[PDB]
Amino acid sequence: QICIGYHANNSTEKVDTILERNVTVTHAKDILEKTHNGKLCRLSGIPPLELGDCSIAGWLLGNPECDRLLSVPEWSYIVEKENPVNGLCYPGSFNDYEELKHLITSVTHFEKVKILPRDQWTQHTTTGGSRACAVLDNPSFFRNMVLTKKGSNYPIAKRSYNNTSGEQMLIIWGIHHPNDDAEQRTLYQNVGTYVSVGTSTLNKRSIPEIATRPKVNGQGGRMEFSWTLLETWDVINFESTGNLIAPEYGFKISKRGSSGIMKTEKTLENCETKCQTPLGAINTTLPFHNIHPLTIGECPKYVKSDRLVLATGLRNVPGLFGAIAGFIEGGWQGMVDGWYGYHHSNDQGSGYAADKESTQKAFDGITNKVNSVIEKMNTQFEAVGKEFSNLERRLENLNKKMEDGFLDVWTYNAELLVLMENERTLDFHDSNVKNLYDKVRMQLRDNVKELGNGCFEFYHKCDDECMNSVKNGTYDYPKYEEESK
Amino acid sequence: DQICIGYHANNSTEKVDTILERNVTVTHAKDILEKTHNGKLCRLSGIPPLELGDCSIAGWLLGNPECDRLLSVPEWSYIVEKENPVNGLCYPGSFNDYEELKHLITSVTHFEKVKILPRDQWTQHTTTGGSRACAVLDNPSFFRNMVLTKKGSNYPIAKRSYNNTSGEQMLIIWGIHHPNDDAEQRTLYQNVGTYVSVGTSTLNKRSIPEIATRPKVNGQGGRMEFSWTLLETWDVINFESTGNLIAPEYGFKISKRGSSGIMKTEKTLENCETKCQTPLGAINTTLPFHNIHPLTIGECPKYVKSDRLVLATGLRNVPQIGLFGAIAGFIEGGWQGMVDGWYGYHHSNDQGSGYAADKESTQKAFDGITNKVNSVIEKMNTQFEAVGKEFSNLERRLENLNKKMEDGFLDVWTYNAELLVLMENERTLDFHDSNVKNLYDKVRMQLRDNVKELGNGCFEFYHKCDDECMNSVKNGTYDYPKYEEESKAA
Amino acid sequence: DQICIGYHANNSTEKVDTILERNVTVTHAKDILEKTHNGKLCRLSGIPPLELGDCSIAGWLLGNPECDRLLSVPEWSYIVEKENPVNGLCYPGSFNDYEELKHLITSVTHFEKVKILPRDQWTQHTTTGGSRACAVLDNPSFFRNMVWLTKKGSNYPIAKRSYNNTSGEQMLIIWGIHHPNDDAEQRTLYQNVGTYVSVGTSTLNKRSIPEIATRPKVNGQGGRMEFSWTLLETWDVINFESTGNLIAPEYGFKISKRGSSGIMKTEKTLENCETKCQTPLGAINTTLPFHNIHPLTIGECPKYVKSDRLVLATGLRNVPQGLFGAIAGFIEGGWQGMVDGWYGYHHSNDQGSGYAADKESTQKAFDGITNKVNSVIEKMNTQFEAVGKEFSNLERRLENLNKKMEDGFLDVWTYNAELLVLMENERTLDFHDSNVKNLYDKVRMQLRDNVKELGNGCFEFYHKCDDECMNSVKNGTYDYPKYEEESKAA
Ligand SMILES: CC(=O)N[C@@H]1[C@@H](O)[C@H](O[C@@H]2O[C@H](CO[C@]3(C(=O)O)C[C@H](O)[C@@H](NC(C)=O)[C@H]([C@H](O)[C@H](O)CO)O3)[C@H](O)[C@H](O)[C@H]2O)[C@@H](CO)O[C@H]1O
Ligand SMILES: CC(=O)N[C@@H]1[C@@H](O)[C@H](O[C@@H]2O[C@H](CO[C@]3(C(=O)O)C[C@H](O)[C@@H](NC(C)=O)[C@H]([C@H](O)[C@H](O)CO)O3)[C@H](O)[C@H](O)[C@H]2O)[C@@H](CO)O[C@H]1O
Repeated sequence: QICIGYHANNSTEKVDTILERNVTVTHAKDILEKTHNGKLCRLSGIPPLELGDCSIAGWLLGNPECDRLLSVPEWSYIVEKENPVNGLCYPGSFNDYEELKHLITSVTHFEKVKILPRDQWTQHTTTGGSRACAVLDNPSFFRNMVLTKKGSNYPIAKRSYNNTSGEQMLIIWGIHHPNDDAEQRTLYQNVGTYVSVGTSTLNKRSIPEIATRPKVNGQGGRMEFSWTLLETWDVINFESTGNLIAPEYGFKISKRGSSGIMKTEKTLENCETKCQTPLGAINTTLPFHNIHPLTIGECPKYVKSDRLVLATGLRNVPGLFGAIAGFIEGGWQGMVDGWYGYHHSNDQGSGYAADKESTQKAFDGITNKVNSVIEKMNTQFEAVGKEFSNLERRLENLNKKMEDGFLDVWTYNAELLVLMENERTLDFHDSNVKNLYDKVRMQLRDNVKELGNGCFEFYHKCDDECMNSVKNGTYDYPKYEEESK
Repeated sequence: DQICIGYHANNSTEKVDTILERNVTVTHAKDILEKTHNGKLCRLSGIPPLELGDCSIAGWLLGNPECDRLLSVPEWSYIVEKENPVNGLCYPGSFNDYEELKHLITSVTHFEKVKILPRDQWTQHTTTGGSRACAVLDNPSFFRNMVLTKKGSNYPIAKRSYNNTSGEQMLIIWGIHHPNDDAEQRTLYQNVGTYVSVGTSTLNKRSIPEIATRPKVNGQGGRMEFSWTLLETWDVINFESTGNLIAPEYGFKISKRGSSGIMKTEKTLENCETKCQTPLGAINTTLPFHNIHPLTIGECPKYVKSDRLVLATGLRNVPQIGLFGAIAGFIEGGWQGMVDGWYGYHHSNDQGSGYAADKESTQKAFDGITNKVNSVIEKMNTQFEAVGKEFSNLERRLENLNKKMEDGFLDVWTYNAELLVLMENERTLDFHDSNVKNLYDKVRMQLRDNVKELGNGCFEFYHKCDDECMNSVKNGTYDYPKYEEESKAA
Repeated sequence: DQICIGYHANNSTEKVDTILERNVTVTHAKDILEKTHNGKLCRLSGIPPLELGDCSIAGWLLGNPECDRLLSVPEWSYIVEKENPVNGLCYPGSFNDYEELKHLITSVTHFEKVKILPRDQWTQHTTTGGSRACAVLDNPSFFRNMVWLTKKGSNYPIAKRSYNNTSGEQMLIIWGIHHPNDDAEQRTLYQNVGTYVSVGTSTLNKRSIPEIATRPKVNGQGGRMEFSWTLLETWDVINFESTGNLIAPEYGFKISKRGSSGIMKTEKTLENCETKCQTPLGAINTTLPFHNIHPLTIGECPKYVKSDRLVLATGLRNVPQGLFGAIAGFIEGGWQGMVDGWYGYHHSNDQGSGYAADKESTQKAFDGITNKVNSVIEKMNTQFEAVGKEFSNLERRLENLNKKMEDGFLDVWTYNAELLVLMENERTLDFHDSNVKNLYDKVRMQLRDNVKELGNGCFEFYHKCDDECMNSVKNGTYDYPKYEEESKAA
């Protein structure tokens, strides 16, 4: 006789299908990335800027507590602790601050340059500081910033700078808001002052806004900062009748795109990644992951899922077409070089021979299925975490609804795709075995008896040569047409 | 003697579509599209909406006299307004960052007013000033939550502060009055060249009054401009004014339980419960989709632009007087007389005849189709959302972006829903076809040449097959060798 | 004598992909990805775009002399500009909420410039002032819709005028303030120092003071003009008041809107064609659900995907000489000789041979595959959208959010369109394979043992089968008993 059979093994891998849960299969492929390396890493060769617990404002203004910082000239993203300790040491605010953060999120070059040496403010006092910025602990001040009356006069404070640096330049300035009209006169002599800044494209003025306020870092006063991007060869003009907090430096900046800020206590560790999360980096070909929604880089789609396992092998039995676990009741652990094949028995022996033709065709098909699911997934650079101020709650919620919206689409589609394709893979195997069975059946015709269990019992002697012809589709029916029926 | 293989039919006229075929009549079906609502405005997880009627949130917080019996509740999970609330700034003017204020109070768990600046302590200023714009019966009146004009012929500097000892963050509103003319300025405040300043740990503002002729609104060329801040616990707010300050008398303690939204509808609350509210009524469903209204609040099915999503659960209904070729194929029709299963046998022998369901195939199909339905339904994620959003008339672009987002997901879900239904119905009908073909073959491969295939799902035995014999056929233990009585064939 | 079952083949070199297999040649196919356009800028549902060419919207509404008789239409559906317009604020400055204003006039049902404040009626001021920045041929000029108010002799008295919107429609009105480079300039032009510009309607109240400060020369000028706008409601009044530095409108624009749209950037000019879907490369006219022409569309468009190709198999695998084992299986090749159907018979007997399509199964398959193609196309919901948006340089995060949203939908639709094609193509090929298998079994069950089943789709008769008999096989009326007395010899 000769029987048609299929592979079984010792596998305990389970998959789900649209019709059935926890099916054991001989082989399966997990498409959900669940692991990371526990490290903060460089992105495509370039490290993050690490701010420790300094804020971007604290760093750029020169909060004295941010002195021992260490600022690379180039970075691919920014790492901050969740709530930075050192920001505006002299209390106040920073206009369009989240727009500024977004801009410097990834740069190809960054370099501080002295643009308005403080000693050239020759008719104002320049040494003013505050205990709120105290070092050691004498009053001090933002190290990058500088004006009060000299003797008893505050003449117009007017200076300009031409960006001949070769790159666009980031420039910050501020205006001080005193406690009361008496302090206004003490510091700046005149009341009703202004700070004007102008370039070819920016025209901005602030005036002092005096109010009674509780002390913050010991001070009732506030400083309000603003910023601009000065283009190559343009001029910035400062013009103030008082209250100006002038920059001494500006920042040369070249951008190669935008990135984002990552909130984490982790420190850079000298490895390479293409996809960073606050928990660690991911290195994967898989199309989905569930590590963390706030990633930076070229990452798989984040889904709300614990498990996405594609079946690749067949039901492990140690279907639509009725053969596997069907009229062929069980698998063969003894057939090791194929998914499908034969067992024979005659005068010369017995028995297993894998069918390489249908096995290979199936392997190729399932390889294509898997490649299709994984490769079709687009993966461009994105930074998920975003910055919004406390008066942009609606905009932060819009962003959230959008991220939530995409998370629902992808999680549902990923779960359904796996269930549907798993059903079809199981049926594909079932069909391949049925077809191999019928291939034999249709060769033998009435020269053999169809037992009903996968086996054919010949009506003639069928030796090893005969058997081989049955297995490769060249069985000579007329030759044995003598039936003994 | 004979045994026939067949499948259930009934009196169903339910129709489904499939990828390959439209309006296929099936024996059973299940709609996964929620189309009904209860006509009521409900509580959401036990917690009622704040019902503002035709007052705006401004009108309510300021204390527009037309809102007086507003009936504010301690706790709320969303806010209900009429489409265009008529009672707002009774004295005309504006409200800075109003939408962000509306977003913040959309869902709160403790809401309590605190009389932070008792009006009676403004002892050196007049405090009863009012307007016919806010008239009550029909005397001049004013926002009940707000208060300053000269006392006699003097307006001394006005200076008061409040330390938030209330135990929670506090919402505080104040305004400035922009008079129509210098004479109004002098009448009200005596002083000219005035200011209003307010400071906290994080707020710093000084406003100066704008005197200018404007068209009259509710009788007034003057305007009032309001602003708001949240005072942190233990922080201090300081007001100082030489004139034109509209002072708050009250602040509002706010503990937010996340965020929700405002629902525009004419409906009023009705002592019912729900997880998903629409302006037309509440939705109570396990279904993954609905088409009732896009502006929902709660944990809602996905909204789609569809009128019907019907999943086949039973087979093609073929009452008598596919891929596998059995159903409506080599087995011509179904059997209304077989009622205890989807698939089975009809037999005839010396003893009688003869319907019997195949409990194995039938149970397969039950479990499989239940799993399919459960998969399509259970795998859908449903998180809390308030769809309708507030944008000012200078935020059209932002409004349009929200719209583009909502429209985009609507097209995604609608297309995927409709196609999933067509595709799964095709597979379902084929699944049943397969189960019938498999049942037939199970019988055929056992019987081999001890019976003849009579065509139409039937086998005629070449031997006597009593009830005991039939059972062995039906449960798959038939004894071929036992029956060579069979030379009946030859 | 014999009859064989077979299927159509031809010389199609059309390839598709399936989930299991790449580059399969099929007899027939259809792309559902729209890749063509008419290369033209068209009317959108009958209504033309406003064509601004190398002018910006600001250049146009203020009346920059280069945007003068720009030639407008009273109605438009979208606005076309060059990518980088040359003519905008010729006197340098800015426009407050400019993007909101661009978005407002993107689509209008009516638009008409009206003279609301004739410049001759500024009797106490000079009205002819201009700038070399706006030079015409080559005398100083100015924005033609605006009036630069300057002093008359040595005096600038209070400038005060108002206008009542009795036009019957809402009216766009624009005004500006001049921020001089220096005190000398302020005095030469306006005489007074410490001036202001005030503007007020029923809902708007604005006061601005000029900012005198040295700035880099733009178009020769260190001064700047800052513009603002408002919509004046029907029968509302706008009040202008100034002691200097006011740039007054002479005109306003009646506007009626019925929805919004967007700005398209392209060099193309309008060409007298019609469309529902404009791209900057040309208009699309398609029923297809997907396209790859250009992401910045305006209208009701297919979904944009990053696919080069989306080809659905419609015919079967082309095997010029599967789950069900017949096509490219035990029936090893297709027949180029069967031209009148997809599946059929080849017969051979005494009278000759012998191709004939099975009309019924062919037509059933055509109906099925037609429903499948229609399903994929017809279920796609489409709505009006203008993809291209305007954001200022301080709106990068908002611009990034918009981009993330578009990239997100691009990812969803691409992945799903591609996999849908792969998956449905696998099912379409198996559907054909099953149709052939079923036709094959129908012949098998008819002939029974009156014929030899060879195993390659052919049946060899144990009796003589003439054309009449061959025909009964073909149409399901073969008479087994009739030839039983003859067949096999036995
Ligand atoms: C310059 C000086 O010594 N001025 C005396 C003020 O110190 C003083 O009031 C106290 O000021 C305390 C804060 O003092 C500083 C600070 O910020 O540390 C002292 C700095 O030298 C001064 N810097 C200057 C003027 O450039 C800084 C500045 O004035 C303010 O921050 C402006 O808002 O103030 C703190 O405010 C105490 O609450 C306040 O009493 C008054 C009273 O002691 O006399 C001033 O001469
Ligand atoms: C107190 C009084 O007699 N005031 C007379 C002014 O009313 C009047 O100018 C006319 O004012 C008309 C509105 O009258 C009220 C109002 O808003 O109803 C009267 C209110 O008492 C007053 N509120 C106060 C004083 O706290 C209110 C207020 O002054 C304004 O709203 C401030 O903008 O005015 C109306 O607006 C007429 O258009 C206007 O002429 C003058 C001149 O007739 O005499 C005042 O005695």
